Amino acid sequence: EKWTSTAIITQPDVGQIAGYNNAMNVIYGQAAPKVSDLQETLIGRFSSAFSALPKLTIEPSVKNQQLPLTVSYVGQTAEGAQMKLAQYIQQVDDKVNQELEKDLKDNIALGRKNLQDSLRTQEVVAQEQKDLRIRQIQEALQYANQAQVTKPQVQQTEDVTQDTLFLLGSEALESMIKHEATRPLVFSPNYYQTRQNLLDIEKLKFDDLDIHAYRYVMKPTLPIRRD
Amino acid sequence: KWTSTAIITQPDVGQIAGYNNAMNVIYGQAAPKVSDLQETLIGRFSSAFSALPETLDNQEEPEKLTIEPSVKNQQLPLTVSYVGQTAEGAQMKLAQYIQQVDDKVNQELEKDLKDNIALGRKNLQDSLRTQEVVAQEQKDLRIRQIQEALQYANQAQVTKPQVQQTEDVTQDTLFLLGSEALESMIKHEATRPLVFSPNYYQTRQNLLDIEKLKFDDLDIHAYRYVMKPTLPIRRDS
Amino acid sequence: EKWTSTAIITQPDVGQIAGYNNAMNVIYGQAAPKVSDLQETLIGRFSSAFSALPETLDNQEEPEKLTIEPSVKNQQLPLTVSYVGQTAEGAQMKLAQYIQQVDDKVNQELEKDLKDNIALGRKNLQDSLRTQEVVAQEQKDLRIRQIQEALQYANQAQVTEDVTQDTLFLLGSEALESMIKHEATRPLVFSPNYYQTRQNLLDIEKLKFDDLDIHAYRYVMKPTLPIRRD
Ligand SMILES: [Cl-]
Ligand SMILES: [Mg+2]
Repeated sequence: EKWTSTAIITQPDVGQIAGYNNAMNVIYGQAAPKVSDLQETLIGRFSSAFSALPKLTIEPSVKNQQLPLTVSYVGQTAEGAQMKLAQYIQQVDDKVNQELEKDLKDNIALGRKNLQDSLRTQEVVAQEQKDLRIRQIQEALQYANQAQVTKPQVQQTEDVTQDTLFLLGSEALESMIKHEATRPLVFSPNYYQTRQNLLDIEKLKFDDLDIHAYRYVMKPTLPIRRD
Repeated sequence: KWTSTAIITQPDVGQIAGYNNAMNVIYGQAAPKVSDLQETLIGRFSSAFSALPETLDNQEEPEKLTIEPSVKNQQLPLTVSYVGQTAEGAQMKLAQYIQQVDDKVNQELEKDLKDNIALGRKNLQDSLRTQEVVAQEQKDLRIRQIQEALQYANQAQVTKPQVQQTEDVTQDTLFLLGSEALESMIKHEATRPLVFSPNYYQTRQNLLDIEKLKFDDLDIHAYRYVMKPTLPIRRDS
Repeated sequence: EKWTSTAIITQPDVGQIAGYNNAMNVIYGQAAPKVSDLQETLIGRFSSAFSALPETLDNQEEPEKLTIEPSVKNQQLPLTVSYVGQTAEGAQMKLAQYIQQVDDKVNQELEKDLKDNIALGRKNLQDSLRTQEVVAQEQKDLRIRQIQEALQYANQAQVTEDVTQDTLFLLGSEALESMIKHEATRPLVFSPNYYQTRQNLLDIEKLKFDDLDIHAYRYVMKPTLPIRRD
């Protein structure tokens, strides 16, 4: 005795995908895939996983149309065939959800690393620049004292450079040395952006986003008669 | 006995203009091309329709309803067919099943639009927030630099500006503005405007425009008739 | 009795399409569809219209047999159209007439499509001008606030080309007060892109359907004259 249960599935909705898509935009920004590309990626991952299970069937519902897909199972009873089809759909859904959990955490790790490497480099540079400028201020103070330049001798600010700092006068130069510790670090234009981007990536968690690789057009049927 | 046929294809750019405008407003450059939306909409209609051939067959008295491409190896247009008992009945039931699907798809589209609006808003609010944090951190750095320069201006005992010509001031040349102007910059720290990229203003306005979107305003069509359900002049075979 | 006339049609060639592709590039710029995508769009619209005729010609008092099929086993294009006539001259004549009839309906559909695309391209360029206008206003609004802040610093000492938020006060309170009157009446400053968008909108207004010689198909094989009846 043979009973066939049928279901029609298609790509998941933007609502079902919103969390993964948001996570992808937080990690990749403009380089993140379009919502429609993610939908196609997921139903493809689901279809390929179903096809490699390896009696069930997976075929396009309309000839020459990629979507939707008709899934079928031949059981011993109408209730069993329906049950087993829904179970196999859930089983595939979970395998795809697991391979999505891995890929996202790998992308988060790649994201975190590149951003921490970028911040570290910019921090080292900003400190080395502060350190050099301090040595330059220390050197300029010796020149200002020799030359008896106590008050600033600046007419145009452009005149003041890393090599003409003594023009600021020994009084202000001493103050700059005395107050070195509280002199702020100056970072490359994107530092703060990079640091905020990293904070937002750390806020991501797969458990928050309940992602689905498919959507039901028609749930598994209860066959009225046998084949 | 009697077959009623209809031919349906993707909606026209005119029929889709509203949904495409809503999509453009939500995603900007990331929005799908007009031709991709047309395929998505006929895709959503045909997918919903494909449940009916299966459901109508799994009845006590099975009904025959078909959805196939009109020309072999061509995705569009699609031929929808219904086998009825009478000519008037076959036509009536085909049009009813097309209307039934049309209603379900309109509801799916209403939910889709609000889901996309929610996603678009999240992305734009995340963008504005980030940009605001950056602009504040940049302002905060400048105030710290002014605070440091005020200590130098006081030690050098320079109260009035010391400079005639000045393009820009640096950490080392700020004290030349004098302790009087530097104190004023600190006392008014709060009212110093934040400086944002031109993208910021685009993003903020784009968020305002998303809030203006309403489903009832957009007359959306998921298909276009090539041929409405026929009235068969004679029975089959 | 029965005579079969056959024709093979396919997508329009790159020369037949040059004008429609030139109009689409005026409307969408770089966002305009690839020439091969336009070809498929035009043949798609022709074959869709044609696909009604087999059904409608059969559902007549006196049924007529017209068929559309792909000419090549696993190819979308070209398409083979067949008509069964009563006479040899008639089958061929009626096939060519039905191809012309579809060609006329599709030309009307294309005229409506061009105006729908012109409306969409208009909307996108007018939306672009409006955001550039919002940005230019927000920039003007920020500049007035920066000068207002600098005026507070100037009032704490000063009275009398490239300036910053920190060096504006050096222009003196007198000059700064004047700017709050001047810059507030000073017209908006837009990117050269703004005037270019206005130019692209002017070029869309110059588009006319009668100017572009539009073809939705191309003959591979014109309707045949059958040698002997069915
Ligand atoms: Cl002084
Ligand atoms: Mg910013």
